[PDB]
Amino acid sequence: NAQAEEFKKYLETNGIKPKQFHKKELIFNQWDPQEYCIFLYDGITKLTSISENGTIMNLQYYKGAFVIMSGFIDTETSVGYYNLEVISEQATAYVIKINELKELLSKNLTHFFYVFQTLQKQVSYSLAKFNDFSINGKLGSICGQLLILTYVYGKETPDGIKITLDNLTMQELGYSSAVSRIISKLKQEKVIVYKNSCFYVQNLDYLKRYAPKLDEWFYLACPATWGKLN
Amino acid sequence: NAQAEEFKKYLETNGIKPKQFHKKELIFNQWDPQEYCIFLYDGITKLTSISENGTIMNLQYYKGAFVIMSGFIDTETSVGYYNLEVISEQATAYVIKINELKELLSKNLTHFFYVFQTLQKQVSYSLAKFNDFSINGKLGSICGQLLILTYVYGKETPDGIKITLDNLTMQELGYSSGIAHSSAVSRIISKLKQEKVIVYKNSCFYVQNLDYLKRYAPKLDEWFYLACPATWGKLN
Ligand SMILES: C[NH+](C)c1c(Cc2cccc3ccccc23)cc(=O)n2c1SC[C@@H]2C(=O)O
Ligand SMILES: C[NH+](C)c1c(Cc2cccc3ccccc23)cc(=O)n2c1SC[C@H]2C(=O)O
Ligand SMILES: C[NH+](C)c1c(Cc2cccc3ccccc23)cc(=O)n2c1SC[C@H]2C(=O)O
Repeated sequence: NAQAEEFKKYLETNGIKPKQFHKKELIFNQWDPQEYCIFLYDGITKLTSISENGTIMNLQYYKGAFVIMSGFIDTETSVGYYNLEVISEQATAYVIKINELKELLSKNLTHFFYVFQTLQKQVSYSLAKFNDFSINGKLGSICGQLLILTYVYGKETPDGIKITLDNLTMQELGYSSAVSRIISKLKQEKVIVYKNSCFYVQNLDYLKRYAPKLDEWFYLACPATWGKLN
Repeated sequence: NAQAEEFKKYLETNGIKPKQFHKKELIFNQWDPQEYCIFLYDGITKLTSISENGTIMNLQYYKGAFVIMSGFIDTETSVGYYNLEVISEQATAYVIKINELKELLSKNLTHFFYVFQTLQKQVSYSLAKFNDFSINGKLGSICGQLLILTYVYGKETPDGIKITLDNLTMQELGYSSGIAHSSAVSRIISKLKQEKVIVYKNSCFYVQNLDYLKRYAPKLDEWFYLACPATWGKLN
């Protein structure tokens, strides 16, 4: 991603320095009264919300390079009480106070447009995800998530599509009752298979059949990556 | 909405005239190759997508003032295949081509931030709605939409909180006796009816207990307080 490297070098040249985070660590939390703009350069993270009773809830996965903002760019107040947890072994992120961003982007429109499109990709991602759930319920969601993992971390192999994620990260993503009924169909219809410490997805058309709008979304958002396995 | 007004005259100054749309008109369709930035200034609209079977899907409702963009501002490629239909009897929207938008935002960054914020509000809206659904399922979704409709179109009258919205508009949002409902949905609205949530009085819709809606949709209430605090403070 060229636009991300240009943004990376733009932050370093403006004083903001990278920071390393390890698994289970929170780049920001739902109680911090200071809102930030996170430029997750590398690593996989997880947006969570904790109910006042202690319930944990996952709300979105992010991978670098990408931007995650916990405050509004103008009012600088919270967009919502969330945490950003690192899910992978480690991750690199440029923490930026929400106030320092308005200047960093006011001095450069190319990077301003770059941050803008990250939001648009979330909006269009959400609409596609709400669509596939409206048609296939939880089946469309599960298939949707697998579909994206296959496009991003899948490599063509003579025996399926090798998901290049360590088994620990795969388990952190979800690998009850109706869920048991779903994953059984996936293991039955030759969708996903576990072979020699590696995950392989073979019936990709099954994932596309039940997550259609998400397949469209990834085609228009990451066309280069989409064409590799299509 | 101050930023909306400021953004309106700014568009008119640069030669962008308002355009009127009637109910059932499409501000744009999925097959239009031109990417747009719809600045809906007044009215109500829905974003729709067509499935393979041909079944239309309601994905999102919009009200002015608000922004809806069909192309990525950087690559200028489409974000998806959507239609934008009018729901109210009339609607005012400033249609702007993707290229002409970058020229406008590059001149004045104040409006860039306004549009930037509108997307942020939409991003956190979905996360909150999904959060309420994960906690309360369909019940959270129903109370969520009713909660927002109350904060936006609700006026605290002696007879409760009146939802200032035409009956035919409410009918287009799925609020009318005789609509095709699911068994589970039927039992939810039945309880909402019994416990006085939405009532049909003087042919107008009122909201008796606001606490019930707030209880089973807390994340949307949290969202609306952070996104639209001025409107949230009215009924609190
Ligand atoms: C909110 N949305 C992005 C969404 C959806 C779509 C969705 C489902 C049900 C109700 C919704 C209401 C509003 C907006 C989106 C909704 C599904 C999903 O599984 N996940 C998400 S976030 C992460 C989670 C997932 O991938 O499992
Ligand atoms: C933030 N969302 C919208 C997202 C995702 C989410 C996602 C879905 C399913 C599995 C994931 C695993 C790790 C990280 C994110 C995941 C993916 C994605 O590729 N992009 C995006 S934005 C564009 C694209 C990208 O990272 O380039
Ligand atoms: C675009 N969404 C996120 C939305 C909506 C949509 C909406 C939700 C629930 C019921 C509706 C009924 C009619 C039209 C739109 C609805 C409303 C809203 O006020 N805001 C937003 S963003 C913040 C706020 C606003 O316009 O100020």
